Amino acid sequence: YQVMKRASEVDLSTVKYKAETMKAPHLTGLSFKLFVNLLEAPLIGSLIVDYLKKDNGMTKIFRNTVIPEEPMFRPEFPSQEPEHDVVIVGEDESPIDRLETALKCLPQYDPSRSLHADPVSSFRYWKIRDYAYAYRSKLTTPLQVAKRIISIIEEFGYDKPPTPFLIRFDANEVIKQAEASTRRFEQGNPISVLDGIFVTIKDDIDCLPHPTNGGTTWLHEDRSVEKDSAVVSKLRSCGAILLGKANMHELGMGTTGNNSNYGTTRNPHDPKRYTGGSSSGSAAIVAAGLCSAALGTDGGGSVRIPSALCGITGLKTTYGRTDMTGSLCEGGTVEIIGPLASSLEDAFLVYAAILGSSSADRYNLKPSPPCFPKLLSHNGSNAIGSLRLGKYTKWFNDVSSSDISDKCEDILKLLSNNHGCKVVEIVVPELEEMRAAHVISIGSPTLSSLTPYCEAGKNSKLSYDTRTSFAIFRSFSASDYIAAQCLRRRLMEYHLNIFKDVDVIVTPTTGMTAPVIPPDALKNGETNIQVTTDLMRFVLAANLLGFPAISVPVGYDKEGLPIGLQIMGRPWAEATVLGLAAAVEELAPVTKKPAIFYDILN
Amino acid sequence: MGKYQVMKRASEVDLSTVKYKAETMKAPHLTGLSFKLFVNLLEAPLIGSLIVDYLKKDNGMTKIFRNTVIPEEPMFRPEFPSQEPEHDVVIVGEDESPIDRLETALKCLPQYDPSRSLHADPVSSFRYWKIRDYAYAYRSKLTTPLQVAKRIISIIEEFGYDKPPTPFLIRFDANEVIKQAEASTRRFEQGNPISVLDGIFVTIKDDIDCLPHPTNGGTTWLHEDRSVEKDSAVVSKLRSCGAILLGKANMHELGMGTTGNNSNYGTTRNPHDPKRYTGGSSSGSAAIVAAGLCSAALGTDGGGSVRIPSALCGITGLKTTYGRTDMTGSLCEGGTVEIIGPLASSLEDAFLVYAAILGSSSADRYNLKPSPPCFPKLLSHNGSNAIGSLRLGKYTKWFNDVSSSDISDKCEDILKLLSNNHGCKVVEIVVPELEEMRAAHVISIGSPTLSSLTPYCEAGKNSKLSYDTRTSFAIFRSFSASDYIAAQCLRRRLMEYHLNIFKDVDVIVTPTTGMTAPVIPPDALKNGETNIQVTTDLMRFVLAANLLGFPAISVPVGYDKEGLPIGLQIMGRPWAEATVLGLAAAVEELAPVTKKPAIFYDILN
Ligand SMILES: *[P@](=O)(CCCCCCCC/C=C\C/C=C\C/C=C\CC)OC
Ligand SMILES: *[P@](=O)(CCCCCCCC/C=C\C/C=C\C/C=C\CC)OC
Repeated sequence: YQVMKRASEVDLSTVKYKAETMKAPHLTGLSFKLFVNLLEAPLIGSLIVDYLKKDNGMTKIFRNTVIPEEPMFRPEFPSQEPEHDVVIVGEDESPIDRLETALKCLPQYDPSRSLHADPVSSFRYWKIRDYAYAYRSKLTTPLQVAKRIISIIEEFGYDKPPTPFLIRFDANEVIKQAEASTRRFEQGNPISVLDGIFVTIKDDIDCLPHPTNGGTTWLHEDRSVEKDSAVVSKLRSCGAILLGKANMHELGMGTTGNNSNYGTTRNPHDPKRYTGGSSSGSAAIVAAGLCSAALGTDGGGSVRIPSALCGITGLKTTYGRTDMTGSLCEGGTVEIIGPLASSLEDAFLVYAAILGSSSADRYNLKPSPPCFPKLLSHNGSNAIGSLRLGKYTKWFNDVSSSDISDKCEDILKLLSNNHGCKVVEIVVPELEEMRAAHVISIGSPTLSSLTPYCEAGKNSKLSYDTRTSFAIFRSFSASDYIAAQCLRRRLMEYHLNIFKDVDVIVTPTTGMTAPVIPPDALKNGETNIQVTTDLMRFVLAANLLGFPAISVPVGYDKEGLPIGLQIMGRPWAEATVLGLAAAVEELAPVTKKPAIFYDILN
Repeated sequence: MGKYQVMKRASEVDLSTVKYKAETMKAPHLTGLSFKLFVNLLEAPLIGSLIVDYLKKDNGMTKIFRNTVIPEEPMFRPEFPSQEPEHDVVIVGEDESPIDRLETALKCLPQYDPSRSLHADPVSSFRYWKIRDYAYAYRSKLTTPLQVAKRIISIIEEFGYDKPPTPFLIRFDANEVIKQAEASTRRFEQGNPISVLDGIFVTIKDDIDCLPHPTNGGTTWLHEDRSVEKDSAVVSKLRSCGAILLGKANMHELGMGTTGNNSNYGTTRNPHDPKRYTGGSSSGSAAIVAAGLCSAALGTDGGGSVRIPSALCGITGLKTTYGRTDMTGSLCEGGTVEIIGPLASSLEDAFLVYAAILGSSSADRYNLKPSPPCFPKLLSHNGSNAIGSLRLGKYTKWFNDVSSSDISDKCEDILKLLSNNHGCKVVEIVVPELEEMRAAHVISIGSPTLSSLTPYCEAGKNSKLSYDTRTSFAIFRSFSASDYIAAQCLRRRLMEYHLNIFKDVDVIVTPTTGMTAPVIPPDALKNGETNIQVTTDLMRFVLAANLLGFPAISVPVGYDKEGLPIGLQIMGRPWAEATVLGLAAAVEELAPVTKKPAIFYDILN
């Protein structure tokens, strides 16, 4: 009849790894169009959605299970222990000041990796300090860099269909910012290290003068941008150059990057393969090397998923660490603003510039003061060696590719021998509940935000991929949301008891490499909940609970596709995750040059 | 303007622009057989949804939840900032035992007068027996708790107050009451009473766990699936003070009503007028106290279920701050509007029961971080005390929107009496977005209740509920997940409005209900009734304290034409129960309860 639960009294040796993959049809082209109309149809529409929910065990969890826990609507963290060997910085200091403290945590820059080098060395991306050193040594100017970037955008059509990196780009505004930045390097007063650095903002974050469409073709008609967002205003005050708005999966409803209105962004490592969603353009423009870093959102993996598939670094901050004022996902309970950079050094600098909780979340979440990891230290490995790396073996190997489970396993052995890390076995109970509780916790705010727009007639202007998801989200009742928040408390009490034994939780970022794009889906989208969910089977933990996580390249598989490793640490412990990730890049640096790559500084 | 989509703004509205939007609730009044078919239509597949969506479209709820962009981030649970410490109050630790707080609260009370219990002039007025009157008679050996228990049990059996059609209690065991009274009587003979509440009779609502009686919540099957095994937090504290748990009170089924109509156990009748309703959902708790059987009772208040019956029956009900009292061991735990509040015959009794049951849960202590409990110095501690230096907020349009000219003036008489006898300032205020508060409340209370019992109803137990509950559940299943998000966005708007009001005033005074005791239609006694118009009209003042968490209280302030009780509500700042209790104490001084109800039982003789 009904199933009974009790959270804080389960035996961890009793929890069995339940691996239920998602079951949904794979429709493209015309059959997708008719399927969307059947879902939006009156009577038959509700039957198809209730069938999909009961087939995937969601009705059994929300409606046929009594949960004794009280709802935890927003992530609630206890007072954490202070992390060891870190530099505390003020949370309300100017981003120009935090960039200087961060410059002290980085190892000393050596000029032998930019100007003069042996022409028989390996491949590496350009660090932010490589541009900063060249701007200050009068080797190049941000104006000449902007011209070379704009030259590539227009030569290859990366600002127009079918394969764009940016969906809102203005060359005249890029030159306007690079001129004022160049004249500050000539007068001898650069603002900070980020002065002259090109960054790309995702289309769901406000950034003047471009409007915020969120991947749609009509959001600027009902939601006009007034001022810069909290993260862009901080970046702009450091002298950064906003390149433009990035292509994304429509409204973040997808983990592939399919956009049937502007085009599907292609993976720089293989143009016939997806980039990963939803920050598709942000990840591709950084992997291609056009810009140094990019800002994106992550309410279900939209920062780490496209970072692992494209071979870059994506930082997912703690819930509330970065101010979300001025974006489409503000007010949610899983989303944050995270950077996507080519190397760890670049992502750390951007994190130092954009961090800072909002005035509201400061009084509700009570965050700890920000910390910068001392990435360089001649003393013994004080913190790196004394870390316990939690690992769920049955969850670690459940991947659709034997290459990514062993290439991550090689890094763990490399971490234990070259530093002394203890790999502790853990168990993550109720993994199917965390997926069901997450999908409703991400969709309900998104559907509510656009509900007055859809009922006014703008629902037909959405892609078939979004309308299919919104049809499922309308099935979630208010009682279903309450039960999901009660599940969020259970998953919280489990992970808190895990973080008392281990410091981080290492897992592969995705369960597969860069997937192939079916040629029929390029005409109007596709519904593939099986593959969309399969990409989130490792990142839903940090979103639903708010823990900070990161994605780092750890090598490549058989066909040369990037492999991503995830490191999720304690709340507010970005410095712990950043420092550990810095050692992972030291053991397995990015070496393969992607197919679509552009060298700027030359 | 309302053309395509509506657009809002919160912390930038002009309070001089806000105009009062009055009563709007429209719904059918169906009883008997027409009620049964209407329920079958609502539970019918296709036509059931169209009727609900019509009622949501007709009452303007769909335009609020679906056709209005709200520029606020959702506030799921009541968030309060740091409050200014209330003046002239006694601070007591939140960790002390309930017996220790009782001795501290006894110091705050004025000196007891034995000339009001044993020896008095036989030509005086009417007055309820206070808790200290029982404690005096027990300790002076004028009577024992065993003799008092035999007197109460004699009345319950003689008038069938534990049986249909008009019961006060739905779970009553006479053998258990004597068992608790025997142990209480010995402690007075041995000379070691536990506290002042030792020997006092209190009644627990049926949705609160209280051994050995099971918890049904007004239903007839909830004990089959939810069995109680230990006392609740509020009951275990009262039992540690020597209180006598009289039994589980009658209530509206699962708190889904504000009238007290229960077609499974009967409808409890108002002691002032048996042909009239008691007010819900704590119908039995308020009737057994107003009748003089027990000194106090425990009930819930998620939408006025403590204040509404207290005003209709002529007693005092204390709605504490959200999180102030532990709700562990009840059917409403984990909510966002409900609390456990006492219902007593006098302010002195409610203040003592509040001191014994208070105490935030270990989870709510960390998330809400409440200030330490404070007890008001009820005696004349200063002379021209802080009572006069209080600003009373009043919304004149909202104050007078009542379906009876008597309750609007009898409450206005108390305000003039407070200003002349103490010096209170009556500041005019405005409460913006009153219709949004009603919409955001009903979904915030209905969704967790429906989610609590969803596995039981889908297991076939949905047919065993009354038609009144199934009517509400048919509406509650219509609230989508996106509708709940927008409702919490409205909770933040009403919060920023009321917080800016508390920057100017200390409390907000309004009438408790917009009408006196309504008459029970003789057809509703068959299988309940659906009357959302009256069910909502009784909550038009008490929803602000539930959706936002502010403490409120309902105090009798006189009677109307036909001799029915009138209630006045005082809602204060968060965690400021002492401010609300102190001002309410002065109100009972200026207008005490003088009319004896029809059904009344003197216990001490
Ligand atoms: P990111 O953080 C991308 C994260 C993915 C969010 C979108 C997922 C929605 C899935 C679509 C439909 C629902 C899937 C399963 C529901 C249950 C049964 C239906 C098959 O973006 C910001
Ligand atoms: P208390 O704190 C009593 C509070 C009232 C709870 C039950 C009220 C439910 C109302 C019934 C139906 C819904 C009313 C309006 C919805 C909108 C349109 C429907 C016509 O109990 C603990």
